[PDB]
Amino acid sequence: AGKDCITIHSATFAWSQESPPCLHRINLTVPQGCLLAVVGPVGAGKSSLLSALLGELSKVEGFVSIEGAVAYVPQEAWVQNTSVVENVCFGQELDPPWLERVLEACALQPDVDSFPEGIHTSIGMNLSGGQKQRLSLARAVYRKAAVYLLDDPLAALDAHVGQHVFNQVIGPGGLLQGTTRILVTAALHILPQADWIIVLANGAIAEMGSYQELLQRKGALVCLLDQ
Repeated sequence: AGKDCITIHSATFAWSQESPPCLHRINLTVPQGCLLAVVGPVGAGKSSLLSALLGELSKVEGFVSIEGAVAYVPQEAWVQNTSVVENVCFGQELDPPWLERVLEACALQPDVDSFPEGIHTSIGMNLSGGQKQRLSLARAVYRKAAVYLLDDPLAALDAHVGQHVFNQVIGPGGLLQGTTRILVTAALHILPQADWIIVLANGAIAEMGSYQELLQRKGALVCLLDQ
């Protein structure tokens, strides 16, 4: 097995110390460099799991350790009023070859070609929801982080663009192939591509295994697939 990257240790989280826990005694370590899929019904706490890893919740009990720099792509993206390149860079030092690669892998090169000033076009110009979401992911990919928390960033994108983005940045061999990716995803076509799958039920872990492990076993993942 691979290096321990993220360790979650007897960890219970809530929105405030006084609020009842929203995440119940998480006990899980994510190996380094793996694509882990977080899945479950709506309200199962998948979103809050990423927020807990960002330190945004009050930890009632337990310990959390993450190895390396952490990038985050929210579910609802939003861009600062700026040129395209300075949204992807976001204070990162500009690398024209690497920036082109990222905008490519995030399926943004047609669109920036379309713009009047290209990558220097201020937004400024109105952007679709898919464009903001891909620009958001590009910003995290550009950071060259070691851990990526992805809160279903490719949900609203249309299938081929969503395929384009997932294949090129998130999946096997993508731009983030050496990184540890925690991917919350309502979409279940990518699950054969993940190394590990985590299933959540009411803020707790119900199942964990590979795709066909959790398929042979007809339980929480298979119940969710037929839903």
